[PDB]
Amino acid sequence: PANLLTSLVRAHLDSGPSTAKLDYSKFQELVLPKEDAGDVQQFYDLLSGSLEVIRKWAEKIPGFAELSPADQDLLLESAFLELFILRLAYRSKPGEGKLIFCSGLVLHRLQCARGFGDWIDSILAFSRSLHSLLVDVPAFACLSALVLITDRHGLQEPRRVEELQNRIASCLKEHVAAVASCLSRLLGKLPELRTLCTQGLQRIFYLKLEDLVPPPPIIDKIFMDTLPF
Repeated sequence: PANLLTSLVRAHLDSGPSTAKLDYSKFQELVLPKEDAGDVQQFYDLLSGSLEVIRKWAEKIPGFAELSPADQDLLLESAFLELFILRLAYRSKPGEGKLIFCSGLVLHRLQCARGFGDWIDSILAFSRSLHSLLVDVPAFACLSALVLITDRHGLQEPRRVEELQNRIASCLKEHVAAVASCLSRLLGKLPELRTLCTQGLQRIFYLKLEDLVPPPPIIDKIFMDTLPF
């Protein structure tokens, strides 16, 4: 409620690194000298490292594991990119151009530019926007989940998904009160995140075109399954 809020916060905090487990051993703000294979492999590796994490996170959202297994998979697949972006934007420090990934790895914007292309700048723009509204951890823990638990084409039980969504929206609304002016400002971030998911699909397309390094099968599936055509 309640305990829902608590369960949500706990799932969120368990899915990321501790401030103590941040890894700076590879961080370099200075880069010497377009995409090569090393950049493309790291792009896919960073994407890949979120998917087991985001899957273990979702399993801990109360109600999620009692959606049908096919609806679990569809929701995870459809939201992966958005969740990767949102959690990265929240985690990172755009004032310093610092990306912090869910493994604890810290990289500088220009260590990532080659692999990600312009998308990483747009992610950084979203991150500074997200930071300006100072979303506290409980609110974020709800928002995150609402990105996952939302209508998608092909759901077997769209109403049960809608029920769990309303439960989470309800939980969020209250928390914001306990602390929809600044709520609808919050929810205003979700459409922008969609637009960022698109830029991500555009980047994967370009790299599949380029074909230096192939995408790993499960990223490829997400790409193929999320093309609505």
